[PDB]
Amino acid sequence: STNPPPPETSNPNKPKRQTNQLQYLLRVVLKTLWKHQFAWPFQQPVDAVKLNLPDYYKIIKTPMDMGTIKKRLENNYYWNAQECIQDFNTMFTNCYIYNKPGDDIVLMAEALEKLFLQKINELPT
Ligand SMILES: Cc1noc(N)c1-c1ccccc1
Repeated sequence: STNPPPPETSNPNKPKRQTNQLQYLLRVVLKTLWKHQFAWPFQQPVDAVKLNLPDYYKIIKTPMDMGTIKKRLENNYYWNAQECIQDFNTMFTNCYIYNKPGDDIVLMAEALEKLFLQKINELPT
């Protein structure tokens, strides 16, 4: 089954913004999570062809991944931290929707989500 086009990482109709919190989400939150041993499945859009998940995009209609989020942050695509946080949460939720409790990929998402929540608990002012 085909992959859809990946989510946009720029949008000229959308206003950009740089905030201390968005800087921090890239420099600290994203870039540290990225180095985690369980980060690799989330560093690019789900390749449903390669992974032999032909029903992935029949189920997941708002795909998200850290590769896309990283590019969005580097673009200053977001208006605020909450928009970016929402993308992280979409990424985790997608994983829990498509997969089942106890699955290896779910254990990976669960661990990353905990680390993510740990790091966004306190943001710059
Ligand atoms: C990401 C993701 N979301 O659902 C999966 N099965 C995966 C995945 C699982 C194993 C390797 C790579 C990706």
